[PDB]
Amino acid sequence: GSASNTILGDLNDDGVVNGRDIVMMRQYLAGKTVSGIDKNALDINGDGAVNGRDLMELIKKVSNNTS
Ligand SMILES: [Ca+2]
Ligand SMILES: [Ca+2]
Repeated sequence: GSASNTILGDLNDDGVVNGRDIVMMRQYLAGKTVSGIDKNALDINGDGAVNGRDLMELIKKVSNNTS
């Protein structure tokens, strides 16, 4: 996580909402154990669960800023 604790939208913890986060999203969503993920950063919509809603939020972030 960056300067907050966790950075929602930045799953690979690089400080930016990018297409690499999509990868990490999809890993955990598929049920993979993602080494080097910020597992808390996946809950982008802030519901407490890592779901496709967050994926859609991620797509929102990444489409806007950097893919
Ligand atoms: Ca990122
Ligand atoms: Ca969520």
